[PDB]
Formats: sequence, structure tokens, C-alpha cells
Amino acid sequence: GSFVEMVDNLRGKSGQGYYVEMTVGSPPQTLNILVDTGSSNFAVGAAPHPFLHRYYQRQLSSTYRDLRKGVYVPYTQGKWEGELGTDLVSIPHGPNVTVRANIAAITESDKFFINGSNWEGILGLAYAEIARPDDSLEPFFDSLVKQTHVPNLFSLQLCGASVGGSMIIGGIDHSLYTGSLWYTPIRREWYYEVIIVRVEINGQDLKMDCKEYNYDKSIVDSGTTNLRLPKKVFEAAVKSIKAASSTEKFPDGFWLGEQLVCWQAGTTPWNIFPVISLYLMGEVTNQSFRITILPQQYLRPVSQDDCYKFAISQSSTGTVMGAVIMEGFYVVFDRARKRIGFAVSACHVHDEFRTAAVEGPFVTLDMEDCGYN
Ligand SMILES: O=C([C@@H]1CNC[C@]12CCCc1ccccc12)N1CC[C@@H](c2ccccc2)C[C@H]1c1ccccc1
Repeated sequence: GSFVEMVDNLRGKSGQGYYVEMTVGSPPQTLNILVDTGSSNFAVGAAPHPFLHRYYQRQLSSTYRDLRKGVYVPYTQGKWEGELGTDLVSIPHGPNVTVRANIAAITESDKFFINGSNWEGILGLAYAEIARPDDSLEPFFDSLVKQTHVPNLFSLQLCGASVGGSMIIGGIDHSLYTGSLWYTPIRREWYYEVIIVRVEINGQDLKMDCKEYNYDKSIVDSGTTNLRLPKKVFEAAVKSIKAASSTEKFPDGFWLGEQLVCWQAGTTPWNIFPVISLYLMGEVTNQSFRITILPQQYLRPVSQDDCYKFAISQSSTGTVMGAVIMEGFYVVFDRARKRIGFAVSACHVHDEFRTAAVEGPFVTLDMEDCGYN
């Protein structure tokens, strides 16, 4: 394929995020940068920090322009602060272009950088609406599309377990997937917001009002590890997953992520755990499709023992389809056509009895009733 040089341009550690090399300034300064479809700022470590091997040195970059305004990104659960500027940015294993992008130079942070993650910054790939300090700060990808002829599309193949993957910028690599691509509309351009219309555990409908699946939003977020579900959905899903996997018993805290369970090397009974199906709104009236994930996806590896964390968790800010979901699939962020495509990944981690799937079409009525207003 023509996109060959962008294949396998992602690295990472399990549960710690996928990152791509980005080259900033003049002369060149290359950093490892977290690929995050759940935020909208391009920001880099710019001062020494215990968890950073390298950082951005603005004084050494002749093309760096100070924007003379501070920037702060808040969280649950930590934060970072820095200075706004612009500089020249290229992706050596991405598109053959160089753009002047907004860059936040991180000078202080709390619980942002992860010990041993090997990334030194973050690439916010979502829309300007959620950018800090506000929506006037053009996100990187917006700059890329405005300044170059790179098509308004990227795609992600995240390969789970030391992890790897591909970010194809400007197109779709057909070697990265099998079968067909199925598209769900981007409801609104802020986060990558989608609509979930039905949930099944081992083919059994969870039978909740579909509004609950998308309260108060459902997003596709490459920077979040887990499948995160609204409290009511989480509880019903856990109750159903428990009942489906009853050939073995697990402590209550396992389902809450407070306890881990370990198996002797290569003896994890994947077969005892159910498959989970998320149905997404399709592109045609009353039409949906489903993506199916294996226990290999939602049980994350954390001696001769393999330890696993239950990687479905509770959320009070909507559903978050994180890496747990994305790792089964080749995921197309077709910004040009306001839609997200899903196909079975060529690097899909499966066993000999079951496989991750993207299947359709299905008939689902009143799907418009499922969205939060
Ligand atoms: O939710 C996120 C991202 C979205 N995907 C992964 C995320 C979610 C899970 C946590 C996390 C951790 C590291 C990197 C990414 C992410 N944010 C970016 C960084 C985050 C932050 C975290 C810790 C300290 C300071 C800032 C603030 C937030 C944010 C997003 C959008 C607007 C404002 C803030």
C-alpha cells in the first residue's frame, strides 16, 4: 500500500498510552507524544520532570514564537500548566509535511506524566470546542488540514499486548483491516461523540433504555485505557457479565478494579468470559451495526503468573470507548464526512474459538431517541 511508511509508527506500554514521534522546532527536537482523540491540545513537557527522559527546549528553537499567554488543563485528578506558543512541527513517520502549530510548553504538572510511559507530551486530536484556554486555540490537526493538502481523515490501528500500532494520517491502509468498514455518525464535533443504541452480553440484550448508554455522551477516546460506562449501565453490565461467567467465582472488588486476579502462564480461561456487543447508530435510517469485543480486550494484563485487571469501569461523564474497545479494530476518524468507521483489525488479538467482530446491518428503530440533549 501507498501508506506503508506510516505503518507501525506507534509504540507504548500496556495501559499507559500509545505515542508517536513528533519533531518540533529548529534545529529538530523529537519527542514521544501521546495520541489522544479525547482532547484537543498539543502540549509537550518543556522543563525537567522526574518521569521525563527528554523535554522541549524553546530557547534552542529559532522558529519558536511565544504567544504570551498561559494555559492550564484541569482534571479529576491532577492538572498541567504551561505557556502558549507556535513552532514548526512534523511527524517523521506520518505525513510528508511541516506545519506551524500551536504548542503548549508544559512547565509544571500534577499527576499528568506517567512513570515509565516513555511519552513526553500529548497530541489532542479532537475538535477546538474542547481546547484550552478556549476554542480559538486551533488544534494541531486543524492546522494540518488548513496549511497542507493532507485529506481531513486519520485512522488508528491500536495493537494490544509493550504495545505497537499505526496512525495513518490522510487516508486508510487496507492492509490494517479485514472485512468491511462500518460507519457511525459523529453526532457533534467536540469530542468524537457517537450514539450507542443497544448493548449485549453473550448475545443477550442488557435491556436498558438506550438513553442511559449515552448519558451524558458516548465518545471514542484513544487516550483512555478502559471501556467506561455510566453508573447505571456499569452496574447492569457487571451483573450480566458475572452471571455469564459463573463457571468461576471472583471477588466483588475485581469487577470494581480494586482487585486483580492472576493465572499461571497461559492458563487464563478466556472461554469462561462473555463477549460484549455494542450496537452503534448507522448511516441509514433505522440501520445499525455492532462491534463485538472479547475478554482478551476487557481483561488487561497488568513471575510465572499473568495478572489481569477488569478494564470496564464506572464513569459519571458518559460512555468512554477507550483502548479496550479500539484494540479489536481498525478505527477511521473520517472528519471530512463527520463519521467514524470500524473494521476488524489485522492485528486483532484472539483465540481459536472466538474473534472480535464488526457485523451488520441490523434494524434498530427510534435510534434518534438514544441521544442526550
Ligand atoms: O480527559 C483527558 C484525556 C482524554 N483521553 C485520555 C485522557 C483522559 C484520562 C486521563 C488522561 C491522562 C493523561 C493523558 C490523557 C488523558 N484529558 C487530557 C489530559 C487530562 C489530565 C490528566 C491528568 C493531569 C492533567 C490533565 C485532562 C483532560 C481534558 C480533556 C479535554 C479538555 C480538558 C481536559
